[PDB]
Formats: sequence, structure tokens, C-alpha cells
Amino acid sequence: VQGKSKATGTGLVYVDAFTRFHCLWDASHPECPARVSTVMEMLETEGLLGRCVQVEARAVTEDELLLVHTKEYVELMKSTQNMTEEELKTLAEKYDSVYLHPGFFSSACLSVGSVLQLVDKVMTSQLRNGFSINRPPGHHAQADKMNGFCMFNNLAIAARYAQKRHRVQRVLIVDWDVHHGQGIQYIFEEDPSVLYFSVHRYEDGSFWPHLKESDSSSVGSGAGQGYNINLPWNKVGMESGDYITAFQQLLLPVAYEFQPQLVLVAAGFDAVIGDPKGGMQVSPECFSILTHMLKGVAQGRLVLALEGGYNLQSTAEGVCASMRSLLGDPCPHLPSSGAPCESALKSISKTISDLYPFWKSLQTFEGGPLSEVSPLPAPVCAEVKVSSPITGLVYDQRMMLHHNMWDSHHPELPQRISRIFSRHEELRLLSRCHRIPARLATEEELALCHSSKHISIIKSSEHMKPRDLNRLGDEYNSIFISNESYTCALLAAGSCFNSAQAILTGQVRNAVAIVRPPGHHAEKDTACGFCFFNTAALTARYAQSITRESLRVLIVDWDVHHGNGTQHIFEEDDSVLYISLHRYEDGAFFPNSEDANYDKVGLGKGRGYNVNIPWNGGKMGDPEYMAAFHHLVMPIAREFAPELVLVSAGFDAARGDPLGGFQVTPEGYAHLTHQLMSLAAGRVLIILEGGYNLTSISESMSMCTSMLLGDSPPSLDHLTPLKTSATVSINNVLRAHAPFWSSLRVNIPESLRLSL
Ligand SMILES: CCCCN(Cc1ccc(C(=O)NO)cc1)C(=O)Nc1ccccc1
Ligand SMILES: [Cl-]
Ligand SMILES: [Cl-]
Ligand SMILES: [K+]
Ligand SMILES: [K+]
Ligand SMILES: [K+]
Ligand SMILES: [K+]
Ligand SMILES: [K+]
Ligand SMILES: [Zn+2]
Repeated sequence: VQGKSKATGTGLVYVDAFTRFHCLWDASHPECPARVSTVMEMLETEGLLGRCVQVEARAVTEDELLLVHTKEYVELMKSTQNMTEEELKTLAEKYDSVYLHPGFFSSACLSVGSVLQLVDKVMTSQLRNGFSINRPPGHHAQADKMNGFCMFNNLAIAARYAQKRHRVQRVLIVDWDVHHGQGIQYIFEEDPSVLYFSVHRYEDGSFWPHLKESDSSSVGSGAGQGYNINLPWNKVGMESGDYITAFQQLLLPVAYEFQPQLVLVAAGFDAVIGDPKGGMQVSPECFSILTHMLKGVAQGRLVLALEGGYNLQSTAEGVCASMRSLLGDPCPHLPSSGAPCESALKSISKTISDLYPFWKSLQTFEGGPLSEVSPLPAPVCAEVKVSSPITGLVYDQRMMLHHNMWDSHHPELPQRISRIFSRHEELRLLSRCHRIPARLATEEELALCHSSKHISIIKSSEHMKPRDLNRLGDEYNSIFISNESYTCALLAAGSCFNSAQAILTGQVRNAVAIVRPPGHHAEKDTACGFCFFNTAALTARYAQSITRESLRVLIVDWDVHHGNGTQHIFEEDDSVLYISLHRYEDGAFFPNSEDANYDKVGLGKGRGYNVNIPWNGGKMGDPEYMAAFHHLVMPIAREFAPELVLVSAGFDAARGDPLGGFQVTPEGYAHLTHQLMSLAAGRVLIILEGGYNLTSISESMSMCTSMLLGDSPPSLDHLTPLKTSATVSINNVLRAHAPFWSSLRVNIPESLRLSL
């Protein structure tokens, strides 16, 4: 309703104070000033620094420190300011892996303050997110002691400060640093207002600080029981897939259930390739994906503070990759496979199992065994130049000329598109988009999927008299035709081709297609369910045509009906992946086929490249559509590695639909579009299929375009609990597809057999 006031813009805190302290006894200490100065050099070299709002650093106050620390500790730390090298060494010796400096106090104060300054701007809707390039780090510091190069616990102090001075209820702290932030774990052990997550290297205590508490078994005590999550890696050399799958199957479900009003990140880059202490092999590009994922929960309220990362290049690279996500730039192509390794899956599963009682979101999994067979190939896509994102928009009023001369009360109304378009202009989304001109799809182009018999039969209709047009329409299941119905289905496909062209030639990064008549029901030789040509399927082959025959295309169908037309066109094709969320009702719901079931996994060389998530018994909404994305849609999509993502966007699955009978809010469609934007380097094309409530479609589709333009994900309702008829529908797809995609394999025991 107001856009000049909208909070956009990333704050960045950096002060020379951060370089003023170092180790006096060891000239080669990993925690040094070059860590932060290098990050700054690169941020400028990349052009990222100038794109950040400059936020001033402030010193932390004694009372702010005392929200987590003791007065005895604070005063001792304060006293270090006026101590001899010797006095400092003697005190430093008293703690695990710590050095001290005359100037260490000053910098540690500014290192805390800097985070609070960002919390201020984010919480008061001034900036959307922020990142401090601060040292000394925080996550290891405890109430009464220094530890692992930390003096004060920056993010712990910030979590409390948020709750106190900004009256924030729930705070999520994500620690992707390669070390376990025990200092944080401790502070919020018994606090259930602060949920703390920590993926770290462990190898059964062999890796520093060698704590028993760093295991997944340690889930927090008292009131805070289940609000402490440890993901310990017990094998080195973890990659992108190992962190993405962890976030998908474990952290995102937990985070969406917990509903925080703020997300704090202990952004350590010691897991990046080339870090001497981490021993991990995560490419920096991965952090672009993780940062994006966290934008969903806490509705954009995201603050990152620098923790570890001891290789000057690797850290600067990691910071840049995270900074790009905050600044709203498109995600990169993943430089490694989207598949996890067995040791990762074992660590993820043992953590899901260790937290199963406390989280209704994790309770989704029934338990038992999912396949461990050699999975399908998990390829990598060629790097695409990260550029200023542009959202394309295509609409032509000529697509309204297709109508029913008999039943004027037919749900596929011409108004559907003009209404969606109106809302796009009212909300000003249209003026923020790049207008792509609609065109007519050629017969050669229609040939890509459809028979010459089916093409000529619909082509001919541009001349038929109305009685011939009533007769012709009864020759099909649910089809109505008119003298313009052919030109309309030609524009619907033509437009979508011009979008995919813009996207692939880098003219735009993503686009939206307000088109009618729909297409996901149309087959090689027959029209069906208001569809003439499979507009999504033809786009996929037009894309494969302008690139290379092998171009991997993902087709996500969120329309309430299963896209029978799509499913069959690519049933044998391994280059195109088709995922469909639909009301099945054991075969009762349209197009009444058993093809829409979880046991149909594609056939031939396309075995595993076809996913169906069938809905039985209930009004499925956001809780069920989201959990399907976390556990199934996103893990499969990621392992497949698409180069183009196509949405068969039907809002007939929305709350208020006459034909759907499902309760998916417009805010829910926003979060589904958001999730999909981390794939294909953000190369997402949104195509209108179903949706029959003029109001519900205009609102829900505008929400998608808002997400494409990089606006913060909206506030959601409650996502736990979900229909027991859905929990069972999900676990069916998991079992059906686990032999093909390693990202699914959450082999957990019989924790289900407990509580009711
Ligand atoms: C035996 C057919 C039952 C399903 N259908 C047709 C249908 C076809 C496609 C879609 C769709 O969502 N297309 O994208 C929805 C319903 C209908 O119920 N359609 C309908 C037609 C006129 C008036 C009221 C309803
Ligand atoms: Cl050991
Ligand atoms: Cl279950
Ligand atoms: K960690
Ligand atoms: K806690
Ligand atoms: K660290
Ligand atoms: K569907
Ligand atoms: K397939
Ligand atoms: Zn539909």
C-alpha cells in the first residue's frame, strides 16, 4: 500500500577498531586483523560495499553485557586495558584457546555494539537486513569466561537485547561456523524463547573444543528442552549438498514451526573450501543459498555477524556470497552436486531422531527404512554471471477473446487475467517489472509436444460455426471452444516462450506469465480440462531448443489438479523433472486417473524423474503445502539441479476457490515462490494454469511476483499441525522416491511409537 516507506537495504558495520588488536606472543595466530581488512578489500573489489547502507558502530554498555555475562567477569575483562604483556599472558593462559591485548576490550565492546546497531535498524523497519564485519568473534564466550578467541558473546547479547529493547518474543540463532558455539548453547540451555541451531565439525569429540555437549543428544534442559539443536559432522570434507539437505529436512521445518521474529546468524566461514581449520569443502556460492533460505523464516528480519573463517580468501569469498543474498541479487548455480553424502545423512537423521519428541514439524516422518541404493546422477550447472535482477512480466488483453457462448457461468472466465493484471498495477508491481511482448507460438513450435492431428483440429476451429464448436467441444472431457480459442492458446504458449528466451539470454532473471487458456491437462493428441496446448511442456522444449537438447528443466505444478498432460509428455524424459501437488482423493478428483499417485515415478529412462504428491481426505493448506516443499519438492529439485524452473501456477488450490476446496493463503504461495528462487540461479518462470476465484487469484499471483522482485517473504499462520491424511501422503512419496534421490533418505527408527 506504501513503497517509499518499505524497508529495503542492507546495513554494514565496520570500524578500524576491529584491526587495533592481535596476538603479541604469536605473529602467526589465525585470529588476526587481516581477516576483516581482506573482507573489506573484496567487498569493494566486487562492488558490494557501495551497495550497503553504512551503519555506525557503538560500544556495548555494562548493563547490555550483564544480560548474559557476570559483573565479576565484565570487570576483570575491563581491567585488561591497563595490563603488561606478561599480566595479559598469565590471564589468557587461564582459558581454552585465547589470547589478550591492551586494545582487546575496546574492540570486543564495539564488536557487540555493532550487532545491536543492526538489530536496531532491522527491528525498527529502517533496513531489511544487515551484516557486521566484526572481530573478536562471540559464539564461544560464556557468562564468566573467555573461550575459542571470543571475549563477549555478541549474538547471545543481541538475542536478549532484541527481547528486552524491541520486545521480541522468539529469536532463532543459526551457527553455520564450523565450530560448535558452546558459549551460546549454555546461555540459552533453559530459555525456550531462544531456539539455537549449530551445524559443526565433531568427529565424536575428536575436533575442538572436544565437548560431549556438542552432540545431538544435548537438546537443552528444563523449560528450554528441545530449543538447542546440534548437527555434528563425524567425517570431514562436507560439501554444499550436506548443508542444503540439512537445512531442508531439519532446520527449515523446525524454524517455520518455531516462528521467530528475528534471525541471528553466527556467520563463520571456516567450512568454506581452503579453510585450514575446518577441513570442509563447501563452495562460497552455497552461503548465497543458505542466507536466502533464512530470509523466509522471520520475514526478512536477518542479521549476520562474522565469527570464524581463518583463510583470508575463503572468508572474504564467503562473506561476499552471503552479502549478495542480503542485497537481493539472484542465487548462483550450485558449483557442486545437490546430493548429500552418507555421513551427512547419518548425522542429519540422528539429530532429527534426537529432536523428534519436541517438534511437531519433525513428527512428519513415520520412521523405519528408506532405500540406500546407488541414486540418480546429481549434475552441476555451468556458472551464470551474477547480475542486477530483472523480473519480466507478460500479459496481452487478446487472451480474453476465448469464451463459452453457452454456459456464461463457466469458471475459466476472460476476467481472470485482466483482474490479476489490475492488482499487479494497483500494487505497482507492474511498473517495477520489465514488460516482455506476447507472441504467437508457431505450428513447428506446437509440434515440439503435440500431434499434427491435434494441431490441425484446434487450428481449424478458427473458422468453425458455433454448432460445430459446441459439437467439437463435447468430443473432449471439460472443453469449450470459440472462434478465438486457437489464437489465445497460441499467445498463451508464444508469450511463455518469449519469457523463457528473455530469462535464458539474461535479458531478465525471472518472469511471470498472466496467460489463458491453461495447459497442464492438454496431451500430445487431445485437449482436456480447459487446456488446448501444454504451455508449460512446450516452453520446456522451446528452452531445450534455444539452448541444448540436454537442458535440465524442472516443472513444479502447484495447481490443485494433477497435470496428466505434463506427466505423460515427459514420463520417459530424464532431462525434464515433473513435480505435482494435487488433490487425488484416491482417484475421485479430476482427471480421475490413478496416474496422479505416488507409486507413479516415471517410466523407462525417466524412472525417478516424475514426482506426485497426492492429497487424500482433508482441506489441505499452507501447513501441508510447505512441509511438502521442505521434505520433498526442494530436496528432489536441488539433487536434479535444473537450469530453468517452470511453475504450473494454479491458484485453484487457494482458500476461496470454488473448485479446489483447499485453504492455501496468498502468503503461502509467496513462500512457495520464495523457496523455488534458490534453484536454477533464480531462473524461475511463473505460468498461470488454474485458479477460479478472481479475488483469490489476483492476490495469490501478485504475492508470487512480489517474491520474484525480491520483496521480503510475508507473515504466515500456524504451519504445525498438519492433516494426518497428509503426513501419510508425504511419507509415501519419500519411500517411493528414496531409491532415486539421496536428499530424501532420513533413516530414523520408531520414535513415532511414542506420545499421543
Ligand atoms: C468431470 C469434470 C469435473 C471437473 N471440472 C472440469 C475441470 C477441468 C480443469 C480444471 C482446472 O483446474 N484446469 O486448470 C478444473 C475443473 C469441473 O467441475 N468443471 C466445471 C465446468 C463448468 C462449471 C462448473 C465446473
Ligand atoms: Cl574421542
Ligand atoms: Cl508419522
Ligand atoms: K557451528
Ligand atoms: K534454548
Ligand atoms: K570459529
Ligand atoms: K498439481
Ligand atoms: K521425467
Ligand atoms: Zn486446476
